[PDB]
Amino acid sequence: ANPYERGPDPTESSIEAVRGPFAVAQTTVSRLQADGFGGGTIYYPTDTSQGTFGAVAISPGFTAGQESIAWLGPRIASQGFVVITIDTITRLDQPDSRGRQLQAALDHLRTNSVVRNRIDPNRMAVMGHSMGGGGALSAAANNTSLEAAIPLQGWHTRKNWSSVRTPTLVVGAELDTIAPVSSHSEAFYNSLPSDLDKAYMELRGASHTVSNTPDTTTAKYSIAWLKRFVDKDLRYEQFLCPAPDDFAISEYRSTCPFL
Repeated sequence: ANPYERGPDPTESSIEAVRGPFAVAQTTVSRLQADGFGGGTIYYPTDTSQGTFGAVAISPGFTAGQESIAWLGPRIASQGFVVITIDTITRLDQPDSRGRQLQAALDHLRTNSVVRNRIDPNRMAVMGHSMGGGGALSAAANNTSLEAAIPLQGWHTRKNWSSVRTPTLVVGAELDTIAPVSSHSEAFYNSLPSDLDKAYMELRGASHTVSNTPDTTTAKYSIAWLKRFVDKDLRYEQFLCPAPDDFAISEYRSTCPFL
């Protein structure tokens, strides 16, 4: 058996859920307490009876606060993850700095008494929007032990990601004019190793700012990806392979099967 499985057997509806199977609580990390990032909020399951959980750090993009990604916090954590949504040190931080801050936010979780006994420190992931998604890729390139990476409309000047060894779901917005998929998202996907477990999911009609308010497609497939790779949870392969059928996805590419 897989000792990392948490929660009831899934369905498409369970991964679409705004509130997942786990009740969640939250704790604030002040800027002063946050070594190497701008503070944040940690969302976590309060039920400890199924074991420890993997951890996820999420960064906003250029000019943006934690509030632009906050909705992902409880929506993902309630599926069985400890999730920290960060503020960056400054609103103008670039992608590589954001990648350092994502790693610093994960590292913080190991030290914070409210959650350190709730995490499996070996099973961690990074996500982010815009330059924060560039940051997620940078963090993965710097730490091949990360179990998943999910850039959402990622922006980066670095286009070649051949050194990444972390399963990566690249979420593009079809009509993105800030981080256009042809030169950002889908170029990143194409330069990830061909033998990596990876997928490219393009959101039909979406603008760059799609991740700044709730988007069910983004949440459901982020949850499925995190389950499949952070928890090695084979119950979630069904949602990723073969390609998802949602209208909201204009294009899907992957290295399925991952099994």
